[PDB]
Formats: sequence, C-alpha cells, structure tokens
Amino acid sequence: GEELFTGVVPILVELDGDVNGHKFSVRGEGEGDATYGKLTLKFISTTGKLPVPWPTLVTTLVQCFSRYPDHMKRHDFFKSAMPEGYVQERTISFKDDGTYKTRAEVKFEGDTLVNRIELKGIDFKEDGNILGHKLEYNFNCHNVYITADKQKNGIKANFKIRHNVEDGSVQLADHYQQNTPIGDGPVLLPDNHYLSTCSVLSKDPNEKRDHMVLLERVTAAGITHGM
Repeated sequence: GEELFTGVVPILVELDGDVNGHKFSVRGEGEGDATYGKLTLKFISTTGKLPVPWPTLVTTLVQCFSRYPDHMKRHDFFKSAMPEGYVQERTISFKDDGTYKTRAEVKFEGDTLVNRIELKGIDFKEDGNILGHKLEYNFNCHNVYITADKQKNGIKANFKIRHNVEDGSVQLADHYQQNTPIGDGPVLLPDNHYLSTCSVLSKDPNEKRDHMVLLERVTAAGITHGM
C-alpha cells in the first residue's frame, strides 16, 4: 500500500452533486506526491455555473497523499487500504444553513488514484452564504483530527472548517468523517493524531469553464517520540 506512493501518482476526481435540487458535476485532474504531502489538481464544472461556492467542495474533492513522518507511518490508514481503497463518508453541517452528505470511493484504477464522489445538500437557505455565493475564494489551514474505529475496521475524523465570508464574518462547517476499507486485507488502525492541512485556491487564466485550481500540503502530526 505505502509502496504505491513512493513517486508522483496521477489523480482523477469525479463528483456528482445535488444541493436543494440543483444538480451539478465536477471533474478534477492532477497529480500527488505523498513523500512531501503535496498535490496539484484542476477541477472544472461540466454542468455550467456551480450552485455552490468552490470552497464548500474543497474538503469533499484524497488524504492518502498525506505526508506521514517516519515515526508515524504505522498510523497511515489511508495508504494501507490501497490499491483496493476505502469509502469516505462525511456529514458537513454548515452553521445556520444546510448540510452536505457525501460518499466517496478513493481507490487505484491502474496507476491512477481515483476519487469518485456523490454529494447531497439539504436545507440550504437561498440567501445563505452558500447558495448566495457569499464566501471568499480562499481557504484557511485546518487540522483534521483522526481517531481509530476498530469496530468498522476503519477511522473517524472530526474538524471544523471556517470559510471567510465577504462581510468579514466566518461560515462554520462542522465535518464528521468516516472511512472504511473496500478490500479485506489488513489495514493500519492509528492512534489519535491529526493532519495539518493547507490549501491555496487559484484560477487558470486560460480556463473558460467555472473551475478551481488547487494546491494542497498535508502533514500528519501529533504522535509522540523520544522516550
């Protein structure tokens, strides 16, 4: 599993969405480098203008590319499930607004790491920060706290995303995450730790479609050392 990430791995992302009846689809392409926790991806909408802001989809749109320090590699559940992969499910509750319900299969298809997602949003307000497109085009760094879920042979994750609003306020989005392996091979169940994640959003000047260029750096941390 870990051997699959020793070099640059191509990435393909596919998402079909439905928020308050508004259907949309997103496809992303790029590459990742797990040795340095880096990835570069370019997502484009295939259904026209997105009904939701791009920052709301960032966490939904491949933590297997996280850089785990050498003293923590036994706590990397994501790579241990490869190539068969894992199912990533999330409930994203935006404060005072709607809720995303996502389900994704992250796995290898040949040499490519693929993330196929189905997303569903409910109870979103028309004048809210999401449907109203009130969120700024940027992304703060966040720590994704991971805990083992031995009963399901997987992990759980929990963290709060804070989206900057154009009026200076903050749109909270509580993330509740569950990952379970697809295959039957043994997986690594980690001790408590977290992923320091940072993201930079940009735009391709030659891209005409509604799109989002994303570069990400993730580093696992929170495991002790040195007696």
